[PDB]
Amino acid sequence: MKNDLIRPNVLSVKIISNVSPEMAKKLELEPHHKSLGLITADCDDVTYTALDEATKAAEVDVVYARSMYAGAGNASTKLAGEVIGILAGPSPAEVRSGLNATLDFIDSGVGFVSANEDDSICYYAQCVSRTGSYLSKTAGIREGEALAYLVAPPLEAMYALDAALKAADVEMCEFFAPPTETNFAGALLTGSQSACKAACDAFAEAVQSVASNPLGF
Amino acid sequence: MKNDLIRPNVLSVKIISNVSPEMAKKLELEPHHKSLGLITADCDDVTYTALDEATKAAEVDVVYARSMYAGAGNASTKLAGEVIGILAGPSPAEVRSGLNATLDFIDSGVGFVSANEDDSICYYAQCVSRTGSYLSKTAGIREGEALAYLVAPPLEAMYALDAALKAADVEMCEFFAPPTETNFAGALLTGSQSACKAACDAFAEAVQSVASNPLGFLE
Amino acid sequence: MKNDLIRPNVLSVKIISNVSPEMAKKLELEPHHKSLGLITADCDDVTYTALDEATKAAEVDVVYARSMYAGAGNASTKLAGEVIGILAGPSPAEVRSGLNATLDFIDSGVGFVSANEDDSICYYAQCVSRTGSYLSKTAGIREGEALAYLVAPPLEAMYALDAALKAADVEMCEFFAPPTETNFAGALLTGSQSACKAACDAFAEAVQSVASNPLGF
Ligand SMILES: [Cl-]
Ligand code: NA
Repeated sequence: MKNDLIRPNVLSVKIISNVSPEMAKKLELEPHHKSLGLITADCDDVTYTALDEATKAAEVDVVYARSMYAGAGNASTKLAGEVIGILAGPSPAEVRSGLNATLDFIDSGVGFVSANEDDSICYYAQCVSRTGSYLSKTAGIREGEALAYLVAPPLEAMYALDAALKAADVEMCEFFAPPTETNFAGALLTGSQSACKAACDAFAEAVQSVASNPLGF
Repeated sequence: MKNDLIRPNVLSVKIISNVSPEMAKKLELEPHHKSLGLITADCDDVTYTALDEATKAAEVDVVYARSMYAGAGNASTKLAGEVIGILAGPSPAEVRSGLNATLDFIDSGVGFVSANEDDSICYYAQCVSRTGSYLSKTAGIREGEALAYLVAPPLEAMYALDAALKAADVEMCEFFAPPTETNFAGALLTGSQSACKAACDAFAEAVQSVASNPLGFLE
Repeated sequence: MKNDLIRPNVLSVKIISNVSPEMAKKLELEPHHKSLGLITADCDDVTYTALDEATKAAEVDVVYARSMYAGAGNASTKLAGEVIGILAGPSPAEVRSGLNATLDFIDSGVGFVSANEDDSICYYAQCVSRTGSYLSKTAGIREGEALAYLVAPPLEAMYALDAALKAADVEMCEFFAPPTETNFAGALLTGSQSACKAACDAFAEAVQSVASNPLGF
């Protein structure tokens, strides 16, 4: 139903101790990256937010983060979901600490939200109050600054991004042009925490507006 | 069955009367582009043709147009379909005129056509007599020149494209290498108006002949 | 069920005589290749192996080979499957021989292997004892050298590639970074035949270990 949280689910997690040099090379790891933490889940942008959160209190870097074509509902295998993320760290223990923070965040109540009665339209309107090292890098902002992380299906997202930019004192940092691999779209916008919150609220309202009257015209 | 029209459907439409400067920049709007029209539908190449037509009937430009991975039948949300298009214009009235022209074209009888009994093979063989500003730029030809707009699933398309090029005095302007995002293939071909139509007819017949005998010499 | 072969299927085959100059140019055909053989199937990496085998038994080159977004299970038309391949040869006779050799290999008992009861996790761990001209070119090795052709879903593949590289005297030749169009991943590894075999065995065991305990870390 409208405003229901879509629960995100972790599907697989593994640690690699002593990654092989060939893989370190293809993954373009830094010399001090000895261990990898691998994770897949059925919701990509939640997982991206969670990996970024893990970087704040552990010595891990997000070295790989990709979404699957056509999303988790079209996955052909059980563990592919719609995202793969890889953390790299100095040891299996520090990687485990990052993975633990990732899982905790994924289960913290964050998630996409339904915009209508049968949950056939959903969006992500997440106020990242202080970025870690991953989203700060991708958005081009300093670690510790705020983002609105806004995602919705393509038309909803273009419409609602415009609404969010008009409603709030925020800047466009990164545009997820439609389609992403999952056939969504959105952006990372930056500003103060209150401005990012105002952008999240406006984005959510606008997606719901489209959902209620898609063909108004 | 064979030759049945696959009806295209519009799923959502919206106008933005005056776009935020931030979005105007990311969408690379022209300075006089104040307003946007957004549309999604369940058939990408028909929508691209329709948007091109809108640039002829109203003072609008196609500023964004992309297809969705694995097509409308695999859409995970209600309005994603398999295409998003964005028209930009000087005011909401011109954008509204462009969107109306787009919707009119989509319901005009143009569409993909079935090639077999259960409609599991389909193709597009559309002769654009006079391109607007969108398909001309996509093909690299002058606005107003003609196009054969040919799309089919990968093997059918490669076979039928080769057949069309032999059948008519046309040149390949843009190759849609398999897979497109929707797992189709095809091309935009140009030439005189009669040659583009001759190519369309040849493309259609060639797709049909594969569809009628998918394993070729293996029976 | 676990260790079942997943049967691959050919969906469409067609021969062209005297390809158009325009299509010959776009496919970068050799001047004397006047004939094309088109094939589609529902399993991409098996078909890529089969096309490479065809180049050993007939005077054909692989000139096109691509996978479809989201795999055969999500195909929207009857003949798209998840792969298109194109063989080129001097005449329909050579192309016909190559297509027959491709079909015979696809029907030879090669295939992805199931890792669980409902065949919702599967992997490919194929030792190519003697490459043809297609996979040797893709891997950057001399024609006739051996390959381990290793494919699995994204997390399984990264984990199991690391296991394969550690288990045998092999080098990574080509990395299929997740996602491929079909939302798989893997690599081509080379070495001696026994080392490629050792890599395949290690890859298969590692994929199975993830399938048996996906969330244990
Ligand atoms: Cl044939
Ligand atoms: Na599907």
